This record gives sequence, C-alpha cells and structure tokens, in this order.
Amino acid sequence: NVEFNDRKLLYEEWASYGVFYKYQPIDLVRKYFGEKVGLYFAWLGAYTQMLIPASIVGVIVFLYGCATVDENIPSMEMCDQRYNITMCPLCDKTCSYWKMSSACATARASHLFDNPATVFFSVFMALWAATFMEHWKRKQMRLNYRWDLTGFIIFMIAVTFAIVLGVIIYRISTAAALAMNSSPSVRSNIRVTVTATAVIINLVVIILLDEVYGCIARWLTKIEVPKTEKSFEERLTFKAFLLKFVNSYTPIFYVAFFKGRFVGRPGDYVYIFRSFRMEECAPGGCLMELCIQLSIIMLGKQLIQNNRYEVDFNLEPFAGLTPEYMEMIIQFGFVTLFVASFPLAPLFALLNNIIEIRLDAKKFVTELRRPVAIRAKDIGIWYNILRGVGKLAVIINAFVISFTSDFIPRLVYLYMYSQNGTMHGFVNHTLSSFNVSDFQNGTAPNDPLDLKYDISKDFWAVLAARLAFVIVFQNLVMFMSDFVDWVIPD
Amino acid sequence: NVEFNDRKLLYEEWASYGVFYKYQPIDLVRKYFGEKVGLYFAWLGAYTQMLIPASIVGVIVFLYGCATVDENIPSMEMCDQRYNITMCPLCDKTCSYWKMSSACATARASHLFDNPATVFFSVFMALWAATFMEHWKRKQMRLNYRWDLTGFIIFMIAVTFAIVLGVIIYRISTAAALAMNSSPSVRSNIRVTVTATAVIINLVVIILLDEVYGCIARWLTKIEVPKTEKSFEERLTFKAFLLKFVNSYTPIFYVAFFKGRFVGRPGDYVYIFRSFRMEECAPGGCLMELCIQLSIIMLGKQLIQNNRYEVDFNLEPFAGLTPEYMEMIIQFGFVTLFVASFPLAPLFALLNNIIEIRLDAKKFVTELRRPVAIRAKDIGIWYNILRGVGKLAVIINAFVISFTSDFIPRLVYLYMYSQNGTMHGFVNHTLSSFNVSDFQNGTAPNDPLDLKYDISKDFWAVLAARLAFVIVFQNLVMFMSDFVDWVIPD
Ligand SMILES: [Ca+2]
Ligand SMILES: [Ca+2]
Repeated sequence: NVEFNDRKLLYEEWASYGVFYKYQPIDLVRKYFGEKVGLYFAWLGAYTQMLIPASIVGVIVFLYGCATVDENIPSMEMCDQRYNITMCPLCDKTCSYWKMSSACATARASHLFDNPATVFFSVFMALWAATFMEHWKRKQMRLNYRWDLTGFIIFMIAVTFAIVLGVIIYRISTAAALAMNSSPSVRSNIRVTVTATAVIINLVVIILLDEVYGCIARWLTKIEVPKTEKSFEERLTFKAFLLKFVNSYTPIFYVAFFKGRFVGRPGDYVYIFRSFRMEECAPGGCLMELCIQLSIIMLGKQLIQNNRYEVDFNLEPFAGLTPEYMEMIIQFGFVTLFVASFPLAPLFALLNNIIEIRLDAKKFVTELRRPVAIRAKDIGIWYNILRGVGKLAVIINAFVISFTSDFIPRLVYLYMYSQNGTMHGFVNHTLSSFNVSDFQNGTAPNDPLDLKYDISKDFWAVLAARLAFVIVFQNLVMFMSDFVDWVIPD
Repeated sequence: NVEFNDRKLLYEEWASYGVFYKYQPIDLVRKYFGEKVGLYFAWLGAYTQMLIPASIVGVIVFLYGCATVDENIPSMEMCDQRYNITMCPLCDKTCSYWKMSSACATARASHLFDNPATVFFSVFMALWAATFMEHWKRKQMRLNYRWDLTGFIIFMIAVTFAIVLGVIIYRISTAAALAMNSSPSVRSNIRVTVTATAVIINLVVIILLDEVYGCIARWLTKIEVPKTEKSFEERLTFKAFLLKFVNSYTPIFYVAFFKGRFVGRPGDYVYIFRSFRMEECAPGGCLMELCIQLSIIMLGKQLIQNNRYEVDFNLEPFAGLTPEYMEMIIQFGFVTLFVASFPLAPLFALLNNIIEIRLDAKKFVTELRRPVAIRAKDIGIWYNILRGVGKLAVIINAFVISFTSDFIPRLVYLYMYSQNGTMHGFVNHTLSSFNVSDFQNGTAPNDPLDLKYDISKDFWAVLAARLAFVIVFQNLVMFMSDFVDWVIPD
C-alpha cells in the first residue's frame, strides 16, 4: 500500500480550495508521515479547530461592532463629528473640508469598537491563548501520550540584532517606495491602497531578507562550534527565530508603538493641526489602528497569494519543517500578540489555515519528495517559545489595548461630572480631539489657551491608567490563566 | 537502637541556644522521622543555608547604609535638614522645635538606604527568592529523588474572608490598646516602644484568633463534605491558610499600603503640617517604613520569646506539621514579600531559624511523642503556595519599593536641571517636603502658592513612575528568573 500511502494522502489531502469536507485524518498522517511531521499537523489541526470559537466571536464583535453603532448610532455621530472638528483650524479658506470625509470613514471602522468590543475579546483571547496553550498541553498529553506508547562569540549575535533592529529605515524606505510607486493625493481609497502596497513591498523583500538570515545564522552557529548536533540546531533556531522575529514583527512593533510615539511637533494649534504631509493626505486621521489592521491582513493572507523513485532526485530536499514551525508561529503571534485593533484576526488566520493545511499537505506529497517517517519526539522547543510568546501576549496586547481604548473610558470621568457614565459618555469622543489629537502631539498644546507647560500633566493621568490597566491586565489574566492551567489536564 | 534513635536525635539535636556546631544531620532525620517530617527539616535546612548569602548582604547593605551615609554624610545632612523644615509652619511660638529631633533620628535609620540600598537588595532577593524557588526545586529533584528511590457552599468562605478582612479595626483597637496601655507623649523612645507594644498586643491576640480559624475551617470543610479525605485536608489548608494569610499579613498590608493611603486632610499648609495627633507625637515623621521595620522584627523574633511508652498517653498528639509548614511560610512571606524597607530580614529570620530548627527538633523528640515514620511524599501543596507567594513576591515588594524610594530618584529629574544627577541629587531630599509630605497629603497643597487644583498633577508623574517601576520590575525580574529557571536543574 505504498502507492495507497500516497493515494490516501493524495485524495483525502487534495482539495486546496477550502476544507477537505470529509474529515481531518491526523492519525493517517501519523500512520504514515511521522511524529515530527504529524505533530506539526496535529498542532495546526488543533490551532485551526480552536480558531473556530475565536473567529465566531470575532464576527460577533464585528456584529456588536456593526449593529450597536448603526442602530443606536452612539459612536458614529460622536466619532464623525469628532473628526468634523479635527480640521477646523486647518480650513481658514485654504483646502477647508477635505480629509474630514476620509476621517469620518476611518472612524466607521476604527471607532466602531473601542471600549467594549476590542477589550472584551482581548481578555477573552489572552485567556483563550492561555487556554489554547493549556488545551494543546493537554493535547500534548493526549497526542504525544498516544505517540509515546507507539514508540515501543555571542556578542556577534547581539551585534547582528542591533543590525537587524537597526534595519527599520528599510521599512521606511518601503513605506517611501509605495509613496512614489503610485503617489496619489486623495482621500477615498488612496491611503487604503498605498499602505496596502507598501506592505506588499515589505513582504516581497522581507522574504528575500528572510533567506539572508539563514545564511547568516548557519555560518554564525558553525563559527561558534557547538559540539552536539542536536543543540546545534537548538542554537540555530533560537538564533534564526530571533532574527526572523525581529525581521517580521518589527514593522508592526514600529507602527503599533514607535511610529506614533517620539514625535511632538512645535508650532501650536494653527501649525499642530495641519503640518502632517502638507494638509492633504491624513491630518484628518492619523489612526494607527488601521495600519495595524491593514498590515496583519496582508501578513495573514499573502502566505497564499505569492505561493520507482528515479524522478525524486530532480527536486528540492526535505526537512523544511523548522521554517514551517516558524511560519505559523509568526502567524500565532499575529493572532494573539496583536488582537486588540481588529478582532477577526482569527478568521483571517482561519480561512488561511484551512488552505494552509492542504497547501502544506500537498507540499508534502506532490513536492518535497521524501516522507522519511522520522518519528522523533518533543515539539516543545517551540512550545517554550510559544509560552514565551504567550507570556509576551499578555504584555504586548496590554500595551496595544491600553493606548487606544483608554483615551475615552477615563474621559468618561472628566467631562461627565454632572450626568452620565455611558449615555452622554459618548460626548467625550469629540472633546478629546478638542483637547488635541490624543497622543504626545495632543495632550501638550493647551498652553496657548491657559498660558507643554502644565497641560501635558493630564497626559500622565492617562499614562497612569495606561500603566494601571496593564498592571491589572497581566496580573488578572495571569491569574485567570492560573485557573485554566489547573482545570483542563485533570 | 530505638533508644539510640532517641539519643542521636536527643544529643545531635539538643543545643537550642544556637547552632548545633557539629553538623546538620538531615539524613538522620530521614533515617528516622519520615519523608513528611524530614522534608520539613530539609526545607528549613535549605532555607537556613540560603539565608546566609542573603543575611550577609543585608549586613553589607547595612554597611553600605551605615558607612556611606556617615563618611560622606550625603543623606543625613540632606535628611536631617529635610525634617528641620517639616515643622517650620508648625512652630509659630507654640511647641516649636520638638519632633524634628525625633524626625532627625528616624531619618538616620529610614533615609540611610533609600535609593541604592533598598533597591539593589530587593532585585537581588526577588531573584534570590526565585533562585531559592529554583534551588529548592533542584533540591526537590535531589532530596525527593533520593527519597523516591528509597521508597521501593463556597460563598460561606468568601463570607468569612469579608469577615476576616473586615477584622482590621481589631488591629486598630490593638493600635489603640497600647495607646492607653502606657500612653506617653515623648519623642526619644516613646513611639518606638508604643508601636513595639501594640505589635505584642497583636501577636498575643492574633495567635488566640489563629486558633479560632481552625475551628472555623474544620467545621466548614466538614459542612462542605469533600469525599476524598486527602483533598479534604487539601481543601482544609487552602481554607485555613488563606484565613491565616489574611490574619497575619493584614496588619502589614494595612501599614504598608492602606494606612498611608486614603487620607487627604483639608486645611492647607498651616493646618496640614500640624493636625496629626495634636502636633506632639509624630508630624515630625510619619515614615511608615519603620512601622514595617518594627513589626516584622517582632513578627520574626517572638516565635521564640513566647514559647516502654506508658507515659506517652499523657501528652498532646502528633500531626502538627501543617501548622509548622504554615508557621514558616508566614516567615517566608516576611522575608521575600517585604524586603524593601529593612534588608536584614534574612538575618532576623536566620538567627530565628537556627533556633527554630533546634526548637522544633526538640519539640519532636522530648515532646509530641509519636515519631510514626510516615514517609509520605509531595510537599508540593505548599510549593504551589510558595511559588504563588513568589509570584506575589515580585508584585508586592514592587508595590513596596516603588512608593518609598521613587519619590527622590525622579526628583533628581525636576530640580537638578542645571548641575547634577547624584552629587546635588541629595538636595531633593528636602524640597520634596517643601513640596509637601510626599504622599497623597503632600502633592496636593501648593494651591495656596499658585491659586488639589493643579499641583496634584505632579502626583501622577510619580504615580506614572511608581507604576512604571513595577511594570519594569515584574517583567525584568520575571525575565531574570527566566534565566535562573533554566540554569540550575541541568
Ligand atoms: Ca506553509
Ligand atoms: Ca515551630
């Protein structure tokens, strides 16, 4: 049945348009391919199945996004008429009412969600990622338990990270490449497609630069000479992962945190409100949620949109499972580390990962022609990374969520002194922009009102609650995950 | 050798004045007493031995405290002449210069340390406690590994915690009991001994109330009826521990955090500076470090200062090892959870624990007359608590250390604009008290200078860095402990 070993893995692992729609034969992969090869699919099967509860709620958070802001309209009106104000000292009879309508359309996607919708799903997903950490740990105690029964100097690396983390203008060059590849100055779909193009300019060159680090890490680990060939690869991954970590996520880390930070431009209100790209592209909306919304979409989708044994010598060799491990944990850190801005990040992984099983199943049958049946153990070298990413999960998204949806639910608690918490708690969408542009550019300029001097002290009050949210978050969610670590495996 | 079983544990475990000075025969305890009984002494042996590196540095932090503030005198002068100012609107020819000299003596102990001495040892000890968590884990993998080879409704509880955490005026009554048991109004040694007395009034009654919770927890767990008698005791500890946790540490949790918080008294500078206990006891120094210094001393020391078998029926029974487990983890949480104010908390545990081996060794030979040789396994039901206390360690002392020694190393970075970071960085001891009384009573009253309104916004700036220190702390020290969790057991 060596032919039927191919055929049952040809036919039942054929489809590559969508689901197989028969079953998911993870056992058949372990019947043939091997416990190294099978525990990649067993994980990616379990990862696909556990994205289904996550993706449905991402639709419900879309539905609680879409319906509860179209029906009662509490955060379109307050959010379109926020951005109707954000250019009122830009007008002065020169290019008056342009980017507001662009800004009023960004707020339909961004400010659809902020305070209930982003936050409740993130606390869910960080618990879910810890649950998925726990459920896979029980699945390790069910699949590897089933598998164990069937078995019967280093400153050069820190130099290269300063190189690789110094490779950020390379993103800004690609952010400038699409600024001249098409160069439109419009508001309907210009900024949507130009930032779509630059991510595509990134993903082409980053994958070219992803192959650079492999030739960097292989010669560098051969220079260090570890004696054991097992820990040689273990040093090789942790070298090359951290290279590919800081290759792949540093565009996002730039645009989540550092692209918005570190900038305060002088010339108060008359010159603060205008001077971004000469008043035409986007001082209507800075809104860095969308640049994280648009990037992870193209980062999630275009893994697809780019891609008797005498003939077996004519083809590329096997053992590409350590990039394959890596290729999905780059996507696991897209889901879990960054689910605050857009919550359908499971489904853009889910629609992806349905093909990505069958894309990689077909890549292991009709390509990469040596199914060795290696059957080694211990995927845990990435599970150590995954928990560490999961430890970074409750840190990083708490540093994502507590800089976007904590402007407003404390500005409930300044201007609503008399009457409300929620109902006229939507009135403090706008006046936070009348305060100004809520970042470091925006809590500073009320000194021409009162006579950066004193009003940049209300910046600290949010920055208190910014830091107070995280210290509540990574303590509760590490305590909520202290529940889930004990409930499941017994 | 049944007599010699007694005699070798009589004679080699006799001394009870200090060290045995022969050896520490942990094996002989496991040769006779049992792996339940022995792994208490094996832990308390390892806990005593690992306090020796901690206690020496506590002397060095005392030496870096004592010498570097007596020789160069940079934080006596700046700290005595801080407190020479803190009553200058109290004087007004009525009880002028009294409590300054009391305050100038509190600052010799408190402000001996703050910014280098407390902080460097805490980061050391929180790493050390994680190291001691790791070293005992390797000792578990060496002692229990040696031992495993030789082996061949619940709302009623949450009601009672609201009772027990509601039992805090009981501390304040004992804080008022010593206020009338002697009632002096002096400054040399009145506040030192009155607060020494009230802790003694606590430790008498708390131990009386510690026995109350056992009769509470035993009937309450018998009311819940767990079927398995093993998990019956496991529910019993976690009921009674959390009772004795909130019995014992809630005086400290009160005086660390909540006794200083939640109080802002109106009537600015003329009435703010004076109105604590009518200007005679201690508006010279509030200084809640000492109340945590003095309490843990009496909490650490006075475990001592209060305390052919026909005759065996005339004595109290065995199986008091679950309070004995508890009695030391109350002391482990004295060391690790609270080492920021006074750093010799290892040595006041160390001098204690040298006797506390021989006190409890003699209590198991000449008293409690049944050494059953039970030899059961798994101390880990408290190791789960201990890591949880150790997880609370990096939280709580970061909430201890970042409210005392973060007044000043950011007030380096207000008034030293021109010339210094450290040398005239001692000049901002005083002006923080000229700001006022650095807590919530103290960042508020500059509104009669400028015309609570606006100057309570520099409170947030510290409260930023208060929260910013913790979020640096419990992330770095959980990353520094990510090193130590991998270095030792391989
Ligand atoms: Ca793939
Ligand atoms: Ca004892």
